[PDB]
Amino acid sequence: SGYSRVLLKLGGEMFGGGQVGLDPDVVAQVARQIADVVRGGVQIAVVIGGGNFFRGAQLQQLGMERTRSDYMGMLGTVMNSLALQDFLEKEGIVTRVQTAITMGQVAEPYLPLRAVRHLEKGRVVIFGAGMGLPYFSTDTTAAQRALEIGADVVLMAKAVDGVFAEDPRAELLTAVSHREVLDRGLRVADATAFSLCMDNGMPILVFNLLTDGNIARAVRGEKIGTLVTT
Amino acid sequence: GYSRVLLKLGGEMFGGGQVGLDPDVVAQVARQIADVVRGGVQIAVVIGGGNFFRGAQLQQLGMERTRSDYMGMLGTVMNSLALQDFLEKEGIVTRVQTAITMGQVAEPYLPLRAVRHLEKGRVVIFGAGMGLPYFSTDTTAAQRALEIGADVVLMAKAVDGVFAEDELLTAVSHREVLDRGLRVADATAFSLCMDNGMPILVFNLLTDGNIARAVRGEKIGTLVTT
Amino acid sequence: QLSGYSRVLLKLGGEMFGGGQVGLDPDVVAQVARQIADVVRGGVQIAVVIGGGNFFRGAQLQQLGMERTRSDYMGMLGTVMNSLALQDFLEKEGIVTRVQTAITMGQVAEPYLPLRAVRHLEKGRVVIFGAGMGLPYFSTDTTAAQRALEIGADVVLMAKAVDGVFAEDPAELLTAVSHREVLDRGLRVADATAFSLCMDNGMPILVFNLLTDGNIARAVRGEKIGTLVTT
Amino acid sequence: LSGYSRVLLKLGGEMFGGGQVGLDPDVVAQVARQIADVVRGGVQIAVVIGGGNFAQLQQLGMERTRSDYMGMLGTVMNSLALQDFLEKEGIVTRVQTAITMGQVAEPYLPLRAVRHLEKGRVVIFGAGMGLPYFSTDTTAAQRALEIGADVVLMAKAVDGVFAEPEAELLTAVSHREVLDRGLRVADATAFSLCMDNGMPILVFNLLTDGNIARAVRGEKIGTLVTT
Amino acid sequence: SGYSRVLLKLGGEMFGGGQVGLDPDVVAQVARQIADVVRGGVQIAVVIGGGNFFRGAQLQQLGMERTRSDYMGMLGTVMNSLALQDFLEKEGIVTRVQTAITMGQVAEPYLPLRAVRHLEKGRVVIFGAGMGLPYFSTDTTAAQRALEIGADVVLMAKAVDGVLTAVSHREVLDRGLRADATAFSLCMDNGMPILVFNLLTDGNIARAVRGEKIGTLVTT
Amino acid sequence: SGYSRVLLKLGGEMFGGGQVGLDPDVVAQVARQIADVVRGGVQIAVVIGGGNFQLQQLGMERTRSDYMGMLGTVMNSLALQDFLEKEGIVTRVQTAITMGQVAEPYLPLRAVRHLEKGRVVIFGAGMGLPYFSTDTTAAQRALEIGADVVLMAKAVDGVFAEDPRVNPEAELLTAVSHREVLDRGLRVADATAFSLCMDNGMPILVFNLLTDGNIARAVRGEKIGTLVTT
Ligand SMILES: Nc1nc2c(ncn2[C@@H]2O[C@H](COP(=O)(O)OP(=O)(O)OP(=O)(O)O)[C@@H](O)[C@H]2O)c(=O)[nH]1
Ligand SMILES: Nc1nc2c(ncn2[C@@H]2O[C@H](COP(=O)(O)OP(=O)(O)OP(=O)(O)O)[C@@H](O)[C@H]2O)c(=O)[nH]1
Ligand SMILES: Nc1nc2c(ncn2[C@@H]2O[C@H](COP(=O)(O)OP(=O)(O)OP(=O)(O)O)[C@@H](O)[C@H]2O)c(=O)[nH]1
Ligand SMILES: Nc1nc2c(ncn2[C@@H]2O[C@H](COP(=O)(O)OP(=O)(O)OP(=O)(O)O)[C@@H](O)[C@H]2O)c(=O)[nH]1
Ligand SMILES: Nc1nc2c(ncn2[C@@H]2O[C@H](COP(=O)(O)OP(=O)(O)OP(=O)(O)O)[C@@H](O)[C@H]2O)c(=O)[nH]1
Ligand SMILES: Nc1nc2c(ncn2[C@@H]2O[C@H](COP(=O)(O)OP(=O)(O)OP(=O)(O)O)[C@@H](O)[C@H]2O)c(=O)[nH]1
Ligand SMILES: O=c1ccn([C@@H]2O[C@H](COP(=O)(O)OP(=O)(O)O)[C@@H](O)[C@H]2O)c(=O)[nH]1
Repeated sequence: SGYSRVLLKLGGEMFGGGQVGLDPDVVAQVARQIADVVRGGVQIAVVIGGGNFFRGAQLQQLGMERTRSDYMGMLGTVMNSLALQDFLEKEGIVTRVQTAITMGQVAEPYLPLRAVRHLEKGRVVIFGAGMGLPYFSTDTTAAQRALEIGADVVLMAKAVDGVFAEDPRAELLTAVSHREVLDRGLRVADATAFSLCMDNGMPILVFNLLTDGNIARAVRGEKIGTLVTT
Repeated sequence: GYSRVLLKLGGEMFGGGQVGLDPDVVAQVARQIADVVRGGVQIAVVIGGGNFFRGAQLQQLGMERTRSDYMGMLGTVMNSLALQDFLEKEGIVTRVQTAITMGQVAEPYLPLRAVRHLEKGRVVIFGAGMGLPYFSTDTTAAQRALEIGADVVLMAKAVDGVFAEDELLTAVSHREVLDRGLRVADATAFSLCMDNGMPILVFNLLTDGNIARAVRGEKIGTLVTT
Repeated sequence: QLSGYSRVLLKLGGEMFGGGQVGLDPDVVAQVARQIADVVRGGVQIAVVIGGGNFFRGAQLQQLGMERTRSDYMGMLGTVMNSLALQDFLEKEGIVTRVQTAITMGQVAEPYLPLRAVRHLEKGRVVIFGAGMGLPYFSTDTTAAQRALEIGADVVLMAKAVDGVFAEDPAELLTAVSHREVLDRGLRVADATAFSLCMDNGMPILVFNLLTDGNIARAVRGEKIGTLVTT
Repeated sequence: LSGYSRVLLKLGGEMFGGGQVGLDPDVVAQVARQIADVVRGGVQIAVVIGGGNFAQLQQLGMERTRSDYMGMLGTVMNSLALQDFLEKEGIVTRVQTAITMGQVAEPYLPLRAVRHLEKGRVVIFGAGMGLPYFSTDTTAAQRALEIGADVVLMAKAVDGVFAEPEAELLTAVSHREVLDRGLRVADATAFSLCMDNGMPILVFNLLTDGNIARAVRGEKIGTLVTT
Repeated sequence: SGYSRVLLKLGGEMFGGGQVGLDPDVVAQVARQIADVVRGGVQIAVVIGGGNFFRGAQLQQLGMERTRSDYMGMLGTVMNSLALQDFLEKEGIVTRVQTAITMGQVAEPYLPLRAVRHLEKGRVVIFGAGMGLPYFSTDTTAAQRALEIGADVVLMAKAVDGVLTAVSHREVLDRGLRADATAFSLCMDNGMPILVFNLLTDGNIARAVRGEKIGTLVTT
Repeated sequence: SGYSRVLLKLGGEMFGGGQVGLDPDVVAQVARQIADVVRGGVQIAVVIGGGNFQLQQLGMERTRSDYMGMLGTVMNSLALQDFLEKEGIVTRVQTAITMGQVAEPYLPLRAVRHLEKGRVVIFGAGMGLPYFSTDTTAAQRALEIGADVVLMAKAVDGVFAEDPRVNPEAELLTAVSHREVLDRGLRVADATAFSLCMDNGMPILVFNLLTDGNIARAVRGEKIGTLVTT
């Protein structure tokens, strides 16, 4: 008894897989995994970060205002999205990109009602350029997009396949509540992103995506990673 | 003293409420923002839109949350346009920037523009929230305050401050508000402020001179710093 | 060739929305949604223009000291409040409804694209034209006229608080008059500018009381109630 | 002499080609020179042109709506032509269009339009009001009101409005009177707009050079409809 | 052979006669020709010039900025586009008008991905307002749009039958044969074919789209 | 006989130095060179390429690849803007693709206005059209603003008289005509961009920005690089 639609959050750093820019192998793994989800019947939107595109940084510890570096990140996210679109399309998966800041020529504008329409036709929707606002993390973009599209859950792709009870200098939980996560003293996401989720009862699912087969199992409701709930 | 502030108000303040828009309150409020400005302070303002909803009928009655949100955002703009007029009448040059671009109605959201407006000695009213549902006016206020590099978020309430808990407190840390166990603002709004170290001063605007009291550094309503 | 009107611009006043008072009384809105729904189900095409008196004219605020242009936009914003409310209710009636705003408000609704509004109509969806025409110094009645024109409406339906146009300010109720006859028998106020626009393009106007349940349906049916203004 | 701080001049598009299709460079230079007379006299001036110089199309099929958009685009071409000729006469001019058209011209923004007028620039408003079924007359009205104009100058081809042998030209008439039988100074919509707002209209003969400058000083020119 | 999809470039200077303005007997006759091409199952995009609304080059001679001229031309091309659209719709051909300068409800934004979608639905697409940029000819707009919609050939409508029946891109450079230089380079660098043919002689469009030996082909 | 306003073209590759992304040494160096020119009273607009962020040789469709590049050029612009500003120079970025908060709309008349106030204008996002080089974007914008010259930064300080693959021991030019460039196979810019310039009498000056003082020499009218004039 799993999920009908989900929002998947990838960090920008993932796409470069250390180092800077795009490792087209990594992005291939991800497209392939996202396809398994589509074919499994489930509807998926993706929110990607933009970290892979500066050293770094470097830019900030080095002069740049947060405001400007956030806009650079947003532009990064949109490069990430177009690359992913392309790998998904060669995978047979029809994909659309909507950008928070409207970039007429490059992609579609952010219109959640049209996005839902896309999902309902078995298209992946990718959400680029965050929320178009400095001071919000990708996590927070993820939470809010999951809400707008009415996602059943926000799938958080980490490198750790769950959430450890206490730092291991230890077993990772399978399922904890929102209050438990906050109430001494864990860290699933950025606090702001977590607040949005908590105040709206959005389930978060922390898991490793690059472990082949994870996401298709996750979306079947198959107890992988750590499910935050209430 | 505070050099530049974000003043936040719930839409219901503009109701003197009562529902809708009371002009003597808008007048009163523009009169006092006018004093703060003539004093040399820079002021960005953020108003909610709650005063145009009868309590919460249609939200209850079955409106999509997203559609309520947008109705509220339209509310904010109606309040913004109103305040603009009463300030201009008060002699003070006022711009309205909307998160939702509404061509002729107001300027678009341009943070660098807004700062340049402020340093030219104008008021900037930020309207339509952030154009994004599932976010409150307090969150709009926080983000806007961070963008424009404001010293504090002033939260004009119809209460003297923050208590514990209906014993009005006077100074607390951000950390201290979480651990037990207060409500200064929206959960999501508070986090944004805290994750960035942004001060928040909660005071009663209903007693005259309180905004002036607040900005010039007088103590106080409840200040929250970390 | 079918009977009554095929597509129709329904002009609804904002005060009637309303109460009563400032803002929105959902019972009124819900009642109006249901009547519109019945008419739509039978395959009449309806586009709606809503007023803003429950929030602001005008016009009004100009007198009060406020800047006219600013005040007009507040009124137009008020009409988008109403437009979203009516949308929510029509939906709950099982009627697909689209709001097009004259002032693009990206996230909030669709832009004003009239050829697309007509496509909506052809698919059996109601379209609510909000934000007026987006042009200060104009009223919603003129919006109603203009929009009727763009979408090739058969008639403007003026749903007022009284049952038609009377000969002289109050009887009698005139069932049928000319656009010209209105200025000849000086039968203000249906809004001169809005009226002139309909007169210059031979756009029929039916003025009728919406407060009597079932009256919209009668209007649409080519049934003789209120006042039909032609030309 | 009374006279006007700020005015809106309305021109029919057909005049610009007069009377061949497209643009007559003499006529446009003649119009520019009169407008420069107005800015020389220290009066602020906004202009609204029609687009008829570029509806037999309706005759053989075309939707009125689509024909109207065609005209709207014509008005912008006319606006651009007049701007150019004004710039030659040393007059700084901006064009704002009702429908935003990006790099071709400024968006329509009344408060910025008056900021230009205050700086002594000419503003030209194009693309009607961006909506079919409205006349150029009506656009002129609506724009005049938005920019807080003192009058709408209707450039016309006759000296004004008569009671006609030879008889008297009407120097000054009330709105109520024009209406109360039975003259057209603008179309009913345009005229209605002005009357509900107390907006004067001055119908005059642009063809005689010196006239608009005489009008704006407050000299007795043409037919003033007050108000 | 055939062409599955083709971009047809029309000089504005033919929608008038010219004389100056719009000649409906010429626009209607062009709609007619395009309608056959559509009915016969080909997908076609149109790029139109704006020169029929100018009086010689009177304005440019009198000191008009190119910038401002080119902008006048663009608005010209939108005028022609809407005329053609109208005449095509009267022929039962569903037609959409995309403008490089976005123009609200006058016509659609330039969005080549939906252009291709309109095409796939049988619709005709007319591109107006050039590329929304001065210093670029109609030929260049023709080339680029041809490239963006993945067209098979640029059909260059002319008053002369061709240039000669078939050549390469380099041969044209070598010999010195005459489209606009900058336009031609865009096509050469992407191997885009160009068919210069005489739109005037009737039925000549329906010939080209069936791969028939007509005019001049600049396939490399 | 110096120049009053100039359009400086900068290759993306430049900014990488010569790895992926942004080297804040290379950009600081470029910023100062430009700051020397502005302080001098000369007016300068800048057009930046996007290479620093091969993939089309991986299936990526041309159109989409071009947009990747354009997005890169906006990143570069914002980076240069940050360095110019900290060099004391007020600078505005205009993007061919409209990006709300990120930069300005492309609006040349407004750009000229910025140049007259002694501000630098950086033109980002190419011309928002696929199938068009950076050189072409520079040629077009140069003409839009009424530039005197396109300044064309290359690490080789000139144009060879013959292709070095035909004559290994060529040999730099100092001055040539546009025709002289055309007949032959001289190598100034790509074909499309050179046509724009030649047909409009736009001079192009090829020179090496990275040796200090070189741009200052160029704008003053000193004999520097290769100058193509008709
Ligand atoms: N609705 C709307 N109004 C605008 C916009 N941009 C400028 N304005 C208005 O234009 C008017 C004049 O201001 P600007 O032209 O921007 O010039 P400024 O930066 O304010 O400086 P000044 O020249 O002293 O006026 C003001 O009333 C602004 O509100 C806009 O994008 N939308
Ligand atoms: N993203 C974006 N930023 C803008 C836009 N317009 C102005 N800005 C920014 O706003 C800030 C202040 O500029 P303005 O108040 O608009 O006036 P300005 O033209 O930049 O400066 P002056 O002409 O001297 O008054 C600048 O730092 C600009 O970067 C815009 O349309 N988009
Ligand atoms: N807020 C807003 N919503 C829009 C806008 N454009 C489309 N939508 C919404 O997107 C949803 C999906 O429909 P669309 O993608 O517009 O196309 P459609 O023709 O209405 O739907 P189909 O019948 O599938 O063709 C509808 O609810 C529209 O109202 C817009 O510009 N703003
Ligand atoms: N195409 C187009 N041009 C614009 C737009 N906004 C401004 N411009 C042009 O830019 C040039 C310079 O004007 P601005 O930078 O806006 O400032 P300004 O109005 O000249 O104000 P001051 O120079 O301080 O008097 C003028 O030629 C304007 O017409 C626009 O939105 N579109
Ligand atoms: N001017 C302008 N017209 C538009 C725009 N979008 C759509 N239209 C018009 O609206 C009508 C198309 O309706 P759509 O529903 O969007 O067309 P579609 O993609 O085939 O889907 P359906 O018509 O719903 O079956 C046509 O007349 C279009 O020309 C726009 O952005 N600008
Ligand atoms: N760049 C860009 N592409 C767009 C935009 N809107 C639609 N498209 C593209 O146009 C192509 C066809 O889209 P549409 O014409 O809207 O059709 P659709 O919405 O996908 O849905 P159907 O045609 O009903 O199946 C897609 O590849 C879209 O990405 C836009 O705003 N910007
Ligand atoms: O095109 C329009 C449409 C309406 N409005 C404003 O919106 C207000 C409310 O509309 P209206 O007066 O028609 O409301 P109603 O009388 O129908 O309740 C008007 O008073 C105007 O101020 C406007 O300025 N232009």
